[PDB]
This record gives sequence, structure tokens and C-alpha cells, in this order.
Amino acid sequence: KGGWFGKHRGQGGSNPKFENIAEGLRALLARSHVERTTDEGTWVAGVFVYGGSKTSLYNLRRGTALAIPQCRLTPLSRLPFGMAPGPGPQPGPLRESIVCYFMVFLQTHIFAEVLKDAIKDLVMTKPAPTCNIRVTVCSFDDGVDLP
Amino acid sequence: KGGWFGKHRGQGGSNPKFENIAEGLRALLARSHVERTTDEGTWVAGVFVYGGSKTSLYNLRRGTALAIPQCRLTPLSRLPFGMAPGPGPQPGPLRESIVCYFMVFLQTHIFAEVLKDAIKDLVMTKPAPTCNIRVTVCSFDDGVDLP
DNA sequence: GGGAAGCATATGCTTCCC
DNA sequence: GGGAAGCATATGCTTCCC
Repeated sequence: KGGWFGKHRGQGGSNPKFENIAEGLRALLARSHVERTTDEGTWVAGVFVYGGSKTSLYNLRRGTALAIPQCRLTPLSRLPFGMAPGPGPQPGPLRESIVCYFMVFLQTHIFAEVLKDAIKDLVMTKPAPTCNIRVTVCSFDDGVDLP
Repeated sequence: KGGWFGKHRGQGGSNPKFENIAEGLRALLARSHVERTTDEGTWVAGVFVYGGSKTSLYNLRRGTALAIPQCRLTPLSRLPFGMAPGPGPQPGPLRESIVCYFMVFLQTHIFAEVLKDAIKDLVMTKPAPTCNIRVTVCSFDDGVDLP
């Protein structure tokens, strides 16, 4: 258990655990066959996913990759803190919490709203920490030119 | 040169290098003296910064921290690839590039729009790779509940 | 101020346990 | 399908180069 297997960052493949999550997402995405890709091929919309636990978000990230060939995903990363309570001292902009997040890039705003409804639906019937994963649609004013 | 200096992730302080960057950002933001915080204190918008090179983005990130105590910053992370041209297969949603990004969370959409302009203005006068840094405003439909 | 060094420690990945 | 182990290699952070 543990160690190196020869698979680098971003090289994760599929296994039954991730595929089960993918099949759950696919059944949910299938409630709305909306357009996922455009002629322009621009990444103008997204979905910001955060919370739950490190493993529950990681697992969601892996399953989404299998469920949607048309999206592009970031590695997991960390969120900074919000507003501290009171007229007291605020945390510095750079301070990081233990809470993770990841971003999903999509070509349409309509598909982004669908993915977001799928993730919230898939997670609402699960026990903590999974049920505590949060999601929001993100509109990029100028789009993101992914390399 | 190199090694441990007792400063953990998110603990960066200030030094003339980052203060110099901060001062340039400050002078630009001062022409547009808008509100940076709301009373509901919710994080509803952001500035998605990317490209350039790992160091120039990092330095911009540290300077932004000093210039804006009212914002919040994620660590640097990596961007997936985009669309391949042609009828063939596309890269997997998880594949990562060497290209970095970071996100600035803000309380108002007006201030994100102003912050974006200032960053584009700061960077456009400089040599490569810094002038290659890209910026876009991000609107969070349901906001982001920072820890 | 961009780039490199280099410790501490972050995630990406897999396989195993429950 | 959540949590952990544990190698490889990511960034955070500094000081020094230049």
C-alpha cells in the first residue's frame, strides 16, 4: 500500500470507484441534453467546487473527468479564509485554510448550470462529508485561454 | 541560498521586491477609489490571473497581497490544456500543463472590474514573460463561502 | 524584478481496508 | 466510496544572483 506506480500528475485513469461516481453524474447530466461545446471553442464558463473533505472532492474531480470528456479540470488546491468576525483583526490575503476546491472549465454557460445542478443533486443524498461539498457557476468575462 | 526559513504556506511577509509591485498596483487603484468591501461581507466576484511564468505570477500574487488587504488569495496552481485542432481525440480533462494561475476573491463586482484593469495596465509596459500575464473577471453566481 | 536553490510540506496517483 | 499509505513531484517561502 502506497508508493510510486508510474502515474504522474494529471495522468489518472479510470477504476470502478471513480466510474461509479461518473455513472451517477452521467445519469444526472442526462436530465438535460444541452449543448456542451461551441464553434468558437472558447472556455467562457465554469463551475467552482469546494468543501466536503480532501478525499470526497478529489473523488468527485476524478468522476467528473470520466463523466464529461468536454470539460477541463484543475488540480485540487486550497481556499483562503473569509471575513473574521468583528472590528478585530482580519487574516492576511495569503493565509490558507485546509479547505480544498477545484475548477471545471466549460464552453457554454448553459452546460455549466446543468453540471452544477447535477453535482448538488448527486451529493445531497450522501452522508457527511460528501453532502457538505459546495458548488457555484462561474462566468468568465473574457474567457480563459487554456494552453 | 535555499532551504528552510521558518515561513509556512500562506505566511509570506513583505520585502522591497513585493512592496515595489504593491506600490505600482496601489497607484493605479487610487485613480479608481471604489468600495472594496460590502456589509454582507460575501465573496461574489474574483479576478482569475494566469500565464507569464511561475515566478512573475508568484511575484504579482505577493504584491497584490500587500496592496489589497481586502482581497483573498489562493496559492498558485496549474491549468489544464484546451482544445486540440482537428477531428481527432482531445486531451483528457485531468491533463495538466506547466502554466500557472491564481484567483483573487473580492466582495464587489465593481472592485474586481477595477482590479482587473489595473493588473492589465501594470503588466503591459513590461518585458516578457511578465507582459504575457493574462487576467479575466470571474462572477460567482452563488458566491463562494470562504472558510 | 525574473530566475535558481533548497527545506518543509502540499497534491496526484495507486492499492488496500472498511 | 471515504480515509490512509507513501513515492514522485508540485508550490510556499526565503536569500542570492544579476
